Amino acid sequence: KITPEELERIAGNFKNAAGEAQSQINRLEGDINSLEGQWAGATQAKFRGEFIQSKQAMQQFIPILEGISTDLKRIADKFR
Amino acid sequence: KITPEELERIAGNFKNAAGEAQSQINRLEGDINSLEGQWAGATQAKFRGEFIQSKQAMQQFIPILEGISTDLKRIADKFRNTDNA
Repeated sequence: KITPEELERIAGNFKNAAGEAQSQINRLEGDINSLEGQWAGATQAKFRGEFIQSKQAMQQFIPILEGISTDLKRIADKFR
Repeated sequence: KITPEELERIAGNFKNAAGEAQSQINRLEGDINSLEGQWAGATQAKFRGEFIQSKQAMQQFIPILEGISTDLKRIADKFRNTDNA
């Protein structure tokens, strides 16, 4: 019942979901980077909360992505 | 106590984790695409297990990735809102 054509469409949907995650990481890292020279005084206090949020999100999501990539790697490796 | 420098290192590790996932889906999709020309003449039953497994893997992770991307978007949006206030 499953055809490679169906799997192709699904793979594109995955590429898009992963790409959207990449986009938001890049956006967040850009925001963080924009503060590099400015982390002092009122700026520190202003963005402290966002920094706490960012650490907690990124640190927790790294291993989820690693599990995903490892799973796909194994599937691709064994794909006959 | 969190600094932009600490966050940058974490962010790079996260970019890499996401990039690696993109790399592996590209590998798998290349494998899938390469099967299309021979599909009509294949013993298709021999592919069923790996097709079911790969379909499950790809589909199941989509809402998880969407949850992650939405979560990050919300933080980036707050950044924008805070900065604009």
